[PDB]
Amino acid sequence: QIMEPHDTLSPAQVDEYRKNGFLVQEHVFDEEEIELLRAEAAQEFASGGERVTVEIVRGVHGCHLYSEVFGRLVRSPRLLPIARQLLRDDVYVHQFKINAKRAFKGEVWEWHQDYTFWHHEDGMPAPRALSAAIFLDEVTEFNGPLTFVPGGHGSGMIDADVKWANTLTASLKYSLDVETMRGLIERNGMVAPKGPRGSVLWFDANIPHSSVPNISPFDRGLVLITYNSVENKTDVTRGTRPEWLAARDFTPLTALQATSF
Ligand SMILES: [Cl-]
Repeated sequence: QIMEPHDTLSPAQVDEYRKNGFLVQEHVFDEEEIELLRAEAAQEFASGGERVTVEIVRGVHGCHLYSEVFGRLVRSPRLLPIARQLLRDDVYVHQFKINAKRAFKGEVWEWHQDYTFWHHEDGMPAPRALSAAIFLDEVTEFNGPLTFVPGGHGSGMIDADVKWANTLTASLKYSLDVETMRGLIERNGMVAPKGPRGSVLWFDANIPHSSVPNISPFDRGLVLITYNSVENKTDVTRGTRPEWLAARDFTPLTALQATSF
């Protein structure tokens, strides 16, 4: 039994990722694969307990530690080789979350950089990390797409006002002020990457992003896997969050092979 040989990004794709801070690959996973992930996401929403965020289940953290399916997903030959390529290291999962934005539902998600949280909360020493967002549904203009400042990762951590942090909370602990964002957006603009179901959106730990409610009759499910460089492992002595928000096992991930079961 055979896995398709590892596909990595072209130089042009790598260059685009480093310049813009994000990159979409369309149609990575097929409809049947996505349906398996959707069904498992529903199970995690139902069984997640303290790991679930509710408005009314909004999201769940840490599923790769509790779900065999999601544990295998993070080792997928469609994902792991590219994470290794972009971070130029062995990698592990720092954080796993599923963000469901149901038809005609959702709230405004304030501008933020993930790295600000991971640095201050978890002791991540540098922004040598990224997220892979798997599109469980087509992402459009109207179902609350992740919206970015292209190139906005390239001036490092932007000063935020501090208020366990959680980027799925209503009020973010570290949000970006109007003056800071104005300047960044005036220089760089805004982009909401679109794509079909089964696409993967790769984005930098330090890219500013935000989103709006879903005004479509269609759901917008995202599965977000945050890969971190093993060299860039967090300082567990500075971190206090549970394992399902910030991983403590820095064992390098290996790729899934094709077996008889
Ligand atoms: Cl976080």
